[PDB]
Parts: sequence; C-alpha cells; structure tokens
Amino acid sequence: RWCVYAYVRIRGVLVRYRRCW
Repeated sequence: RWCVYAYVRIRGVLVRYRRCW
C-alpha cells in the first residue's frame, strides 16, 4: 500500500517513473 518512483535507462537516457505496490 505504497508507491515510489524509479529511474530506468531508455534511449540512452535516464527516465523517471512512478511505481506502486
């Protein structure tokens, strides 16, 4: 019951996104 963001390597770049349990 929590959510957190993370960064992924896409297009040789670092993109941030939001995640949830």
